[PDB]
Amino acid sequence: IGFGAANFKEINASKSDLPLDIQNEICLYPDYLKMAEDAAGNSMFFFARKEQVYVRHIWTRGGSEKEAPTTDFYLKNNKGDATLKIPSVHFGSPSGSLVSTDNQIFNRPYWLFRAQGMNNGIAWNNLLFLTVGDNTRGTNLTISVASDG
Amino acid sequence: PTPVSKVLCSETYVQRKSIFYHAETERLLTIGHPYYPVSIGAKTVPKVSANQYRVFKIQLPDPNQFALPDRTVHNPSKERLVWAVIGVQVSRGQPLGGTVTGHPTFNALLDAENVNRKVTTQTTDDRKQTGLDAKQQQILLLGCTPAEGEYWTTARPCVTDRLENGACPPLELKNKHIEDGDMMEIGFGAANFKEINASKSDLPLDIQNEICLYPDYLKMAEDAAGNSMFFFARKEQVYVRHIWTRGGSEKEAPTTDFYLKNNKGDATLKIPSVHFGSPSGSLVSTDNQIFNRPYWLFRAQGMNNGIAWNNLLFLTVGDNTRGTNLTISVASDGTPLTEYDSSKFNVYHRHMEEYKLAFILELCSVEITAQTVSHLQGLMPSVLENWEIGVQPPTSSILEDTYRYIESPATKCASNVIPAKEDPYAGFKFWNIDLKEKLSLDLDQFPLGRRFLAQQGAGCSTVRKRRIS
Amino acid sequence: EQVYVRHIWTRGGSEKEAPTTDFYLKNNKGDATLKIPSVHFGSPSGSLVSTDNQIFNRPYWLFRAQGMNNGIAWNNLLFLTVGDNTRGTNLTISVASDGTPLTEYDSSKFNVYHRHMEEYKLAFILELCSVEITAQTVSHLQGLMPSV
Amino acid sequence: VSIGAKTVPKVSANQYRVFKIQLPDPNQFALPDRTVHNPSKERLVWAVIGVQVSRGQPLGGTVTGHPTFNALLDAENVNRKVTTQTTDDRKQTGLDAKQ
Amino acid sequence: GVQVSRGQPLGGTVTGHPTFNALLDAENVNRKVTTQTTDDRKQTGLDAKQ
Amino acid sequence: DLKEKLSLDLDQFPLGRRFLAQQGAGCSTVRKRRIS
Amino acid sequence: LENWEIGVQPPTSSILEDTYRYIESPATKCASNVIPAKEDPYAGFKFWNI
Repeated sequence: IGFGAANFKEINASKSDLPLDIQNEICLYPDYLKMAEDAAGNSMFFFARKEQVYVRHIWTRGGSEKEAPTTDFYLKNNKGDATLKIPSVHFGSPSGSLVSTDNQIFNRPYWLFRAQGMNNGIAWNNLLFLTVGDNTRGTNLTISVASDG
Repeated sequence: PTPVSKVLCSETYVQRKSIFYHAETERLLTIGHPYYPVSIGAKTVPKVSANQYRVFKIQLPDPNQFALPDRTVHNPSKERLVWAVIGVQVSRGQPLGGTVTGHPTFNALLDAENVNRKVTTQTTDDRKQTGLDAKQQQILLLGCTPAEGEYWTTARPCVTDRLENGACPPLELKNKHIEDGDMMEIGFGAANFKEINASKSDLPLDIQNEICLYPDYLKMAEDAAGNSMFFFARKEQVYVRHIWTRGGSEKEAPTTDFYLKNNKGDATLKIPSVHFGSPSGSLVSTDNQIFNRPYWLFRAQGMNNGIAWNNLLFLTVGDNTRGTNLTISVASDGTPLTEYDSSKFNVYHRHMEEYKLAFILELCSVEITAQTVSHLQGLMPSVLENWEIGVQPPTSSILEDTYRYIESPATKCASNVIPAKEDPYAGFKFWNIDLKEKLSLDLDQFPLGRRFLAQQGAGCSTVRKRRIS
Repeated sequence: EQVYVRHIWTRGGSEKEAPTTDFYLKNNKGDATLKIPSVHFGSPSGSLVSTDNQIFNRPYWLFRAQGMNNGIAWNNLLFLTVGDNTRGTNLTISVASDGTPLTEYDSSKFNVYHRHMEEYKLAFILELCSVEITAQTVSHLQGLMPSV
Repeated sequence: VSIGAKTVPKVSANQYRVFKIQLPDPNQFALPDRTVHNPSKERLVWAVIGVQVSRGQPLGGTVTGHPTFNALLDAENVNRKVTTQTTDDRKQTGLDAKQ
Repeated sequence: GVQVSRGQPLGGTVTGHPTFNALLDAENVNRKVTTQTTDDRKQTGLDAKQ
Repeated sequence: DLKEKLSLDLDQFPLGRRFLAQQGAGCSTVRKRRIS
Repeated sequence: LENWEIGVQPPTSSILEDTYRYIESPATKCASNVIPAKEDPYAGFKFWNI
């Protein structure tokens, strides 16, 4: 979701840098490069991906700075301060594109005719791995119970 | 015999053997501050941005110095072997997202708003913290010689003197090649801003003080060789997102024939009237990005259909699509903060880009007939040297004088120092990717091989996962 | 060409013609006739431009014109009318009002300049073509054109 | 614009560049043969087959504005009530081109 | 065959009204709804439905 | 003015190859097919 | 042997060079740079030009 992938646990010591759901948890990503290299190809028979995003707002962190832009970039002003103090990190908020009835990749039978590896779909070890993720379908559900019954 | 005066398309004197190779580079990573080089202690931190043309020099293994198990391989003096690219597949490994850039104190007085209060005379400062989304684009181009870019600079003014101190500089176009750490075009005209922004408030902090290049497609399409680019692709969308106004004093306002004065108003207009927009990239997709898509080159756009002259390749690949910055927050004491302070957490800023390169080169023997040999003189001075066809006079037939213990004082001083010879592209610098060993002959083995044979018809793996819906 | 409204504004001129009482219903303590002008013009909006939408650098092979003249350079002359606001973006500049880099940041020291620059190229694939000069055809041109 | 006694052409992004491509007369040229059209039978001309206008510059959007535009109010529902027009109501206005 | 030709510069159509009837909108940080005054009309812009 | 910057060798220029390409008389066919 | 195009590194036409309009404008660079284009040899001396 919008930010680089990392076990944020060691990157956010502030607790204010992530959306509460994602925080303290590890953000993975598909290392397509690795998958395309394995001789076996066991990693993936085939695969599909559709993802759109774009900036929607632009914000600024609020941490003290250990490295400001040198005087060769920042020109001081009257009654101003020698060095810049307010942090200059500009991360944008990730935006999800409008979703359609046609864009979602599902309910669509995938006929596998030739895999991308030397393994055209052989269930070695009588086992299969299905990695399916999409934030398209999901919408949260609210509720409201009386505090007395 | 030296008759020819016009160029001949490279296919005519180039024989194509039917051999193929697969050159796969191991994944490349680089990380660092998005904006400007940082300096902690006595070491540095390369300013690695998402808006810089990564320019690879893929240096090849000289073909003409290989192994020939047979007599069929070209005769030692009739012909020479080289490389010819057929396929290229630049792979970009990172999570998709949009690129943002800003600046601590930008120069924007006011915007396109109708209910905003009236413009206060400019105060000593009007700068503010500014967000500014990148103007999304993607550029890929393969060739023999480095790609050329264009930009605007200030041309020396004439002796004629009607000059003043604030007088505007004359402008002029200039060419240059594209190196490894150059700037992508983000919304503003291309120029070594260094002489255009004397205010330091006119650019996004990352781009400032650096030169913005651009692809001079016009120039590339004119070179006879075509060495400039074998092929190339570009996709870029942008549009205005806000409209702002500079904050500088004006040396030229609209004459009274345009501006109608008002009661108690002022004779001449004083607040500057420059309206530059801020460009925001269109939403990026999983289909728009031009990568991981093997490019089969069947005919180049020049007389050179992919001949690695000088056993060298130039890959100029730039896109701000993949890039997204990475924030961090370390406690200023080393111990998790018990309470929330504005001083305790130090915000760090690291961003990271990753590539991969894959080529399907083929072997190709150029004949060496008096005529064709000659011909290359005008096509290129340098590749002849690799051939070794040119003569070097037998002057080792001059007896120079060696000495023993050239150190002894009575003996000659031997003060003079030999100077090492320069390389063709040593003044300029760029990422250097060596492929001399990471090259092979088994197409089936690699990713881009099957991808190749598949299209060929000789496939153990055909690229089809037909989906009906 | 694409466009669409992006804001909606109102002129500020006195009105010589307001909507009659059959359209405007008066209110308490209000005024008999409407005085504030009611002109609503929208601001033109240019939508996002692409690498594919722009019509250029794309050789146009002319195979049949739309007139009785399939590309004959009568009078050995051609007219190329080409206009597009797609490429263009303005260029700002800032020179110190004294010639020396500013040590402090003033609103008066840097003079904002304006420079914008446009570049073209033209390429044609003309072919040779001989018109016969028979009494009949010769004549014919009298009414087609006086000058050629 | 006008600095000193010289000018500066107002070069905008919204002006029809109209080229007059003047050609080399095809009728007065060197005929090294006889099959070349007879001197009084016919005349040669030019015929365009291909045209390729190349535009070299970085892509982007065009903006234009004005120091004091005439706009009293807009299509907003929570904006305060319209004050009688003052002596002036003009403001600095941004206005993106209609591509 | 029929070919209706429209000769004019392209653009969007706008329409408004001196005093429209709109009390409030879909905004979350807007102050609380004041009881309707004698009048709540305002000058209204309204782009055509192309 | 184009009175002198006019030639007869189609192969030489950018728009020439671009032309011959379509024609079938090609030293450079306009194809850089991309599959994805 | 030169103009004739018999022996040369590149076609004169193939090379792309700048050219401005209104080169007298102070926005633009001065006319002296005009000398870069190949220069007539007898330019030092002068005579009636027909």
